[PDB]
Amino acid sequence: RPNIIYIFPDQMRNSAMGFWNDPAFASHLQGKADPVETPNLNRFARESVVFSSAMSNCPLSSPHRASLLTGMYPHRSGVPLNVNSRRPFSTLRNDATTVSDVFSRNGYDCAYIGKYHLDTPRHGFNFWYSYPHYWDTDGKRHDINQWSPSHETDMAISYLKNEFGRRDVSKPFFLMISMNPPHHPYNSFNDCMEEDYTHYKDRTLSELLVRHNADTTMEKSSSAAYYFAQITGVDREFGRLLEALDELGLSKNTMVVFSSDHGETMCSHGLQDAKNSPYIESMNVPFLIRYPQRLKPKVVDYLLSSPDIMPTLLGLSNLGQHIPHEVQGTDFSKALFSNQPDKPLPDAALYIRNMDGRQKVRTYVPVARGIKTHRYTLSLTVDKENKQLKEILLFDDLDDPYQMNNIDWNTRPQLKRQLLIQLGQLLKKYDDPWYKDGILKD
Repeated sequence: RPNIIYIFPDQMRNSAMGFWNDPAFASHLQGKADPVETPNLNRFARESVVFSSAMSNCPLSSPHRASLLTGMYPHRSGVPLNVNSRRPFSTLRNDATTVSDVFSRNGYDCAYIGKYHLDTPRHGFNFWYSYPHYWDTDGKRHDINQWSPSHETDMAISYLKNEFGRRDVSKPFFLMISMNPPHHPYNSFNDCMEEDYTHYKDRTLSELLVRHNADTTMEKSSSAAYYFAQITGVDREFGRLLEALDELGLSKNTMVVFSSDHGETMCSHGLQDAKNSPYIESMNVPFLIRYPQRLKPKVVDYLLSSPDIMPTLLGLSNLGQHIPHEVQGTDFSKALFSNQPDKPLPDAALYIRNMDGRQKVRTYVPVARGIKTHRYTLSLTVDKENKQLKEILLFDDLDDPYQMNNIDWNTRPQLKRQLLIQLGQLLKKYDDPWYKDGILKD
């Protein structure tokens, strides 16, 4: 029955949403909220289920998208590394059953808009508009200089109104929108609309970077206003979509999910090249579900993972009996619908980091694995050539939200037992390469 709109911008961390500053929400976000302007997401959060601890296990664009569409982790999804010609083996498995595959096979219209690029140089999607370079359902190339989130919202809205007859309105739809603001140039503020930047000019770095781990002396620190301004612009475009949903008869019977592929530390821990790291600024992503008829507005601390989105989506659409059987994710629909009447709710989520070994790269090395629980963060890194322990990251995220006190785990052996058992259980339950190769049998 229900329509589904899944909107996810790039590089938006969970802390960068204004309503995390309010008393009814702040106690659930790890650390201080970002001083960002997101009025539409603010109103949206009060009518939706807000996930405080949704995680991107592999905090990279391509691995998350593969895990989002397949409900499986980067070793089973086929994308453990960022999709690139120089890693031909990293690609969405053609013989995989995606979330759109199930929906389209169950009488849905399926539309994808934005950055895809999960194939090295469709899956039931009737409507295709990939991302200065866009491609139609026909293969038509469209070069438009309009700010990319604006153009993708326009195409999303026209699809919703059926302005051009690209969908059968007598069917439900599953519309995926990946909003792609342009950080590829960074430096110059050109890729920003005045309407959104105007909130962050005349703001000091101390006013912009409010998280205690933020290095306010970097060259990247001048980009903070740029980063927040595009988030504001994406929220503004998200509000346009919500108003469009209201002007049609769609708001009451549409499940609207807002998320992101990964976060952005943004000078947290003084991090240049701020991507693919176990820090909460890089792993915690937004996750909000507005299901007006079937979901009551609340805040949940579920450890949601990328492979968990597809089964949960299918479950929330009364399609829980059609989830493919090698889908490793967890269906949170029964927990979201009812009043906590289930036991096997995940206690921790995986963190995955891999890299290449060249000569043109055909294999990847599982150099880092870890778990994020309700209270703790653990991440273990090993040598590339000899899988021996190289680094240990342990943070008490309740007392150290900004992850500034790397606890030595030998000082707390009781916690070391708990977390190492949990990491092993997670690594085997999903059959991680750290299990195939038995990495760190220690």
